[PDB]
Amino acid sequence: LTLGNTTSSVILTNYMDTQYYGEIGIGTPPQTFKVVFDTGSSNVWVPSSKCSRLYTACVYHKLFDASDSSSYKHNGTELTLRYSTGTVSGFLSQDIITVGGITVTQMFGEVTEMPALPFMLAEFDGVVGMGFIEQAIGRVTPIFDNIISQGVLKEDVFSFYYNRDSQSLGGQIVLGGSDPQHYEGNFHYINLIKTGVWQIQMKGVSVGSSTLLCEDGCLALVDTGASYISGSTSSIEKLMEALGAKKRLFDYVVKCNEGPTLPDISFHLGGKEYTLTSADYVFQESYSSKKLCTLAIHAMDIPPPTGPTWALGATFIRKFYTEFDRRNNRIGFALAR
Ligand SMILES: Cc1ccc(S(=O)(=O)N[C@H]2CNC[C@@H](C(=O)NCC(c3ccccc3)c3ccccc3)C2)cc1
Ligand SMILES: *[C@@H]1O[C@H](CO)[C@@H](O)[C@H](O)[C@H]1NC(C)=O
Repeated sequence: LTLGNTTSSVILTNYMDTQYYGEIGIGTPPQTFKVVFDTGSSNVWVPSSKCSRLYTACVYHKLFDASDSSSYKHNGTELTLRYSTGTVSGFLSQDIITVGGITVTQMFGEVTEMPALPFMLAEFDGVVGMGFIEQAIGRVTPIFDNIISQGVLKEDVFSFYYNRDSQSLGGQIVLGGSDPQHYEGNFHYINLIKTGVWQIQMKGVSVGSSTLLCEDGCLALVDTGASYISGSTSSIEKLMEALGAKKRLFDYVVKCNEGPTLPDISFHLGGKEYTLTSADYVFQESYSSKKLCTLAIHAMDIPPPTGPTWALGATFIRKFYTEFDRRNNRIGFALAR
């Protein structure tokens, strides 16, 4: 490993507190795409010009055209990428990628099959996987590994800041460090259970004062790509019963008026209790006894080897500025500013 003295930041756009995306440029001249920087995955992908316009999602997103890039290198290896909400398929291509002033030769997937659900709901075009090569489909080197190889970065770390929805900054990713302007106090690190996944041990989940869940220990995937905090269908049923929340098809709700009275939810990670108040987990659109308010906590049965696991997504990261440490295989949390 080579360490330089550079840090690079990417400004993120906050869409509705659920999608946080920045810009990247692919090719010569650059074709720009809005992308989600996802710690839960390791592949880079954008929609392809080769995507049939019978996929409505491709009609609604920016497409990569290799015929317009002078730096494009053909590959063609097929690939399928599975996510929680849906799936995408295409083929591999290589070209130059610009990410916050860093220029890297990157192998990425050109998506030719992108389902309307969920991709018609996405404000972003593609994805930039911030995970490890162990999770990469087709064993493609992830973009951070390629940026590490350049020996420009001050430290072998990257940081996430996700702001609350407002003409302010939507969020920020720092490559090579952290930004002290966005956190308070000190970072408290949790070592990874194993290299290859941004997953840590969780010692318990408490609703109110009582350690209601994850009593004998459980897993926590720190996922920048997930909008919500998620647990198993079982865990979430217990949690929701404790909150007085009723299950809908895609979410759990409470009557808007009962939102500010909901108890604090605590997550025991390392040597600290990471607490969320109802203001941190309820989408408080109104205060009406005649309306229903959604929660930023969802059931999600993540399959093995990764799952069963809880996922600490945007709901968590908004409260806690997150540092992902590749040199020491750990994750640091600090109160976000
Ligand atoms: C069935 C399944 C496969 C994989 C996972 S995982 O937890 O291992 N993978 C997560 C990686 N991070 C993104 C998660 C996700 O699907 N988030 C929804 C989101 C999105 C973000 C990045 C990449 C794909 C999907 C999203 C999609 C469309 C609109 C709004 C948000 C899945 C769980 C369950
Ligand atoms: C695609 O890229 C991988 C990268 O190592 C390489 O092994 C493979 O042979 C490439 N395929 C083609 C057809 O260029």
